[PDB]
Amino acid sequence: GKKVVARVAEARAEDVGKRVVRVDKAERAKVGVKVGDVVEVKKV
Amino acid sequence: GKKVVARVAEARAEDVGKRVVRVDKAERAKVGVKVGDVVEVKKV
Repeated sequence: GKKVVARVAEARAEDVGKRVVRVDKAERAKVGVKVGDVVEVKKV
Repeated sequence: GKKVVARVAEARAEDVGKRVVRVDKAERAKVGVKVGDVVEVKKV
């Protein structure tokens, strides 16, 4: 299966309407990431 | 390693300033996802 290498970012005003995966504070604590960290996005 | 189960969403105006992973059209084609699809986010 293919996957996307990406970085946690702070959504910008120009990002409205664009496709994103939201990662809230609790989810970030679980994964152990802060803004700027590299993550992998995989299709389920 | 822990991972987050999430869904591709359309960023809202209230999402500005919040942490997201941006997935553009090309990236979505690679992963094979559309808005509404379940994905897994893993820390690298």
